[PDB]
Amino acid sequence: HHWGYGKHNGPEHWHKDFPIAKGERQSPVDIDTHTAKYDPSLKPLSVSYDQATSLRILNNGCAFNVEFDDSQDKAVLKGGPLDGTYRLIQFHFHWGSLDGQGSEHTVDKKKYAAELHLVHWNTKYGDFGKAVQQPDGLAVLGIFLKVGSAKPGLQKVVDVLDSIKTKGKSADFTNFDPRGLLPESLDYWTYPGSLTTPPLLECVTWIVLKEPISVSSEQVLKFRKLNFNGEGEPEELMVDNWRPAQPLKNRQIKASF
Ligand SMILES: C#Cc1cccc(S(N)(=O)=O)c1
Ligand SMILES: [N-]=[N+]=NCC(=O)NCCS
Ligand SMILES: [N-]=[N+]=NCC(=O)NCCS
Ligand SMILES: [Zn+2]
Repeated sequence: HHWGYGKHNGPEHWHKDFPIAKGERQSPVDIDTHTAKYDPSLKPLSVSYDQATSLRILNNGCAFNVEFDDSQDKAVLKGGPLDGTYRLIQFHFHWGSLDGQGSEHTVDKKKYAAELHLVHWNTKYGDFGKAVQQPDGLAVLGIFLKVGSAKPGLQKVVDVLDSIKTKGKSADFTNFDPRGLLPESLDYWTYPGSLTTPPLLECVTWIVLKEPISVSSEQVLKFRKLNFNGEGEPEELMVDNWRPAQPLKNRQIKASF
C-alpha cells in the first residue's frame, strides 16, 4: 500500500486517498480525564480469553499482528458499552522511537511509550469484512504501555520478533495466552471511533483501559529492531507507527469508574 508513517505518506497525507480521515468519528483522540464523565449505564466489562487460540504472528510492514482463530466464540469481549458478542481476531501494537511517544490515544495530552490494540468483531455480522462496514462492527480494547518492570506475558512475543524482522515474514505463534497482557484493573474510557490506519473506517467502539501495563526497556527496544521494509531492501526501522490524536468533534468520552 501507498500510505505509511513517513513525511511523504504519513497521517497528514492519508486524507487524499481516504477522505474519511477528516470525518466525524476518527481515532485516536486525546482523553481529557476532567471532562470524561462517569456513566452508570455501562454494564460490567467481560474479557473472556480462557479459550483463546493464537495461530501466527505477521510483520505486515507497519506493525506486527498476532492472529487468532475466530471461527468460533473462543476469545470474546462483551459487556461494558457493548451489546452482543465480539470475537478476538488479532492484536498489535503502536510504538515510538523514544519512550516519550508511541501511543495513539493520549491521556490529558500524555503520550505513552506504546499502545496495545486487541481487535474484536461483532458476531452479528458474520465475518470481519462485513463487520467493518457497520458503525458497531468492531470493539478495540486499547492498553497503554509504560517503561518500567518487564511484563512476563509479553516475553514470548518479544522473543519471536527475531524471526519476523521484515515485511511479509510470519511465524507460528500457537498457544499464546493474551490474558498475560492485561493490567489488574478493567477501569476504562469508551467512545465511538475508527480504525487508526487506512481505510480509517468509522466502525469501532473504543474501550481504553486506564491502567497501563509496564514493560521493560529491553522489551520495547526489541520492538524497535523490527523493519518496515522487506528483506533485501534498505533498512527502515519500524518505529513511530502511530497516528496522532484527531478532533473529538461531537463525541463524549464516558468513564466506567
Ligand atoms: C484488523 C484490524 C485493524 C486494522 C486497522 C487498524 C486497526 S486499529 N489500529 O486497532 O484501529 C485494526
Ligand atoms: N503481508 N505483508 N504486507 C502486505 C501488505 O501490503 N498488505 C496490504 C493489504 S493489501
Ligand atoms: N520499506 N517500507 N517502508 C515504506 C512504508 O512507508 N511502509 C508502510 C509502513 S505502514
Ligand atoms: Zn492499532
